Amino acid sequence: TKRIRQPIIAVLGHVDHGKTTLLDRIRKTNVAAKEAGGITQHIGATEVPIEVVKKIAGPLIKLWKAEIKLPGLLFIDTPGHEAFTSLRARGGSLADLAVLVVDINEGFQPQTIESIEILRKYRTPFVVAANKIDRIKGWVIEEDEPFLMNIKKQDQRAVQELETKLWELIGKFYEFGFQANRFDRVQNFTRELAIVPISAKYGIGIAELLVLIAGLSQRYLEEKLKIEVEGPARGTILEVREEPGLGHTIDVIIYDGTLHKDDTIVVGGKDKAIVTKIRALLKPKPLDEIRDPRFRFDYVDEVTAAAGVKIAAPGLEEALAGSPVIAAPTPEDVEKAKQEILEQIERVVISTDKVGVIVKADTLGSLEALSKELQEKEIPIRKADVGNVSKTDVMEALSVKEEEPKYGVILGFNVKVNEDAEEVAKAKDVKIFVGNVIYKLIEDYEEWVKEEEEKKKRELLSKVTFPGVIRLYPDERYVFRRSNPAIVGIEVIEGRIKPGVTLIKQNGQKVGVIRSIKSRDEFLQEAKKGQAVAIAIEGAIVGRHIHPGETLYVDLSRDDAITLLKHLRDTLEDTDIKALKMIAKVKAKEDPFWRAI
Ligand SMILES: Nc1nc2c(ncn2[C@@H]2O[C@H](COP(=O)(O)OP(=O)(O)O)[C@@H](O)[C@H]2O)c(=O)[nH]1
Repeated sequence: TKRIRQPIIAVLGHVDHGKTTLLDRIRKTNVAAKEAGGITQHIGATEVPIEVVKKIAGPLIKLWKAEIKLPGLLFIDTPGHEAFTSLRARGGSLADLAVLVVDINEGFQPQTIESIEILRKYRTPFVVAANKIDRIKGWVIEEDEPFLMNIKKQDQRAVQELETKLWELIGKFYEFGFQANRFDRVQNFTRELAIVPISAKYGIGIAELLVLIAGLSQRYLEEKLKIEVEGPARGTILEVREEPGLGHTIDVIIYDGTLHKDDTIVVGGKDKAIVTKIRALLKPKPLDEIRDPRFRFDYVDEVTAAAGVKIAAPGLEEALAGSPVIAAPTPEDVEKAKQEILEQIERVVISTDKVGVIVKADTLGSLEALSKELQEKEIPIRKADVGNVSKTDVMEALSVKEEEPKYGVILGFNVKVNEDAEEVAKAKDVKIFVGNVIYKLIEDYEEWVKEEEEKKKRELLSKVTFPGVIRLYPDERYVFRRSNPAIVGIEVIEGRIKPGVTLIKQNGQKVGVIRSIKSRDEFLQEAKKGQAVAIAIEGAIVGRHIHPGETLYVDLSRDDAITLLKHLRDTLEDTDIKALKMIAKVKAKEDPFWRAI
């Protein structure tokens, strides 16, 4: 029986930096060194036996200075952050070690920042791959050549560009508490971060990267890769499938023990534990035995150690991806597994009344990630729950909108908004944010905050009345209409004038409301000091209460005066104050508030 399993390796990195390309290159190095053998096929993963790793490296195996008793490496077929947030029954990432892929030319990017913080919160050891070193200007490319061999073909101009870009890499890594270095320059691999310049498109430096993966995983996970084949199986759901012929099945990576087609398992949902019995296990047939792409699967009796397997069983409809699968041989084992899963749900999901946002995600691991990314930026949270954005979320964000409009929003990560909820989100003006990555969904929300705050200022200026003094012309020649409405040529003495504003005399009597401001054939929305324009005044009649030559003042309220002097002070020019003080001397004869100008 087996002594030690293989480590489960995941691949992280920013989009287009070369995650899937590197995974593709490692499957290619499998066939070139396959050497007359069927390699254990997995559902959702690809195994690389150490016989391939050793012969691919050749004499470079000696760079690790320690024999590798591992049987192989199990690489996850789906890369990225979202795959990494799949967490075990013990809160840890199912990846035993990660590979951070960073484009050497593009450098550090948001998802690089995103993954590094996760790699530290999960305490996961990892290697950094400086990818795309072929786009270095003037680079000598040789297919499937180890990096230490390939660098000897380079000129000083190219090596300089590599050493310079590594320098910026290590600086960013040190800016996150990681001592980074080129791999052949690292002395202590447990106190330092190793960087392997690779070319995932041409296979340059893949030999050195696999040697570091195999070596590090052994010296970091010697003890817990030594699983007993015999123990019950513990796994993590990678995907939930409503298969056409197989019904509801879950794609799972088993990270501990042996799973049997007879086993009773406890499956993690979004709000409950699923106790069911396995009906059938399925794995891919040996690679040569495939003749129809529609029939690639065998019925298996047992899978053990690290294995990707498809589990067909009843009740898996409510199973949640990223949640654990726990085999339970006894009712006590069933009862304990139900506790660990619900304790995991109670620790992530939050339901409160505090004035905050509402967070919805696809899996538990990503829900905890975004909910704490918001806690980094000190954004309160009213609820975080796994599921699609329902109607009753919009109603809860509606109550938050009525309290603080800044937090009456919804943040959904990799989640589709319900049909019955999208109309409610527009009928109540509840902002919904849909995204696939965490950093952008926070930025889009924060960009919305800047928009809304600056709209709040715009609406305030539009609602306040500004001060202004005008004077009617004395000639009967500037009287264009004597009633309904009175249209008279004026000059604005001080401040500014605007339509909808009411006017008063020197004795503080309302004469009418300004219908429109007109200069030449044009219509204006305001007129500032020094402009001679014609204004229409509703309710006023020339000669009745207003007279040519008379000085008129914009009628202001105590609210308008307080707002300008204490909140909009930076918008008042010298003419605006003089207008305001001139109005206050008129309004002081009746209201002694204006004695404070
Ligand atoms: N020149 C060069 N291009 C690369 C390399 N690795 C990946 N690419 C290119 O990068 C593009 C997207 O990379 P991809 O692997 O899909 O990024 P991912 O989303 O992180 O998996 C592809 O068109 C590749 O051709 C490399 O080592 N050199």
